[PDB]
Amino acid sequence: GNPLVYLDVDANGKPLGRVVLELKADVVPKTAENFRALCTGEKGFGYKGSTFHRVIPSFMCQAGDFTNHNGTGGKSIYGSRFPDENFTLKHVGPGVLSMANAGPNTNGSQFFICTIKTDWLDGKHVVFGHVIEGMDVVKKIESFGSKSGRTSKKIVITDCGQLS
Ligand SMILES: CCN1Cc2cc(CNC(=O)c3cnc4[n+](c3C)NC(=O)C4)ccc2NCCC1=O
Repeated sequence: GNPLVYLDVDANGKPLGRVVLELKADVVPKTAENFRALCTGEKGFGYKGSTFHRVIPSFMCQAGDFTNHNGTGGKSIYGSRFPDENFTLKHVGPGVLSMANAGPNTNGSQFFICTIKTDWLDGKHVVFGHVIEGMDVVKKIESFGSKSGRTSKKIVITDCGQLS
């Protein structure tokens, strides 16, 4: 079955709760496996302790830069970047989990959770999962963003891992 993973998120040092994500390994196994392993930390690096550094209300919440914490960094379990696996899953609505990138074939570790349908990203960002539980937490994160993406609270993934 497809992995279930979790992110436990704080804002300004107080817990918001847990976001549970299904990773669609049946569609995008390489992309799912990268995210899964970055949640468990089993390769010796990953999302634990990193931040949602770019959050835009009515768009998305972006995280995963565990090296530079600002959108310039992150790395995959395979190397610094890996190819776009496919574009089969679409940005259909709130709760979609998708890879951030800097152009074609530049997936690393940065990712975003959509808070609206973002159809213009179809064919450009690899969708690889969705929120199973914790959209309330996502809406809290979203509420601490701004048009510029700068967050108004420090949003930290304090813990993360694999549920199944
Ligand atoms: C740098 C190369 N590089 C890291 C890398 C960079 C981006 C691109 N960065 C962004 O898209 C991004 C991030 N954060 C913010 N913005 C943007 C546009 N705008 C904001 O206001 C905040 C996306 C993925 C990776 N990982 C793959 C590994 C890799 O080769």
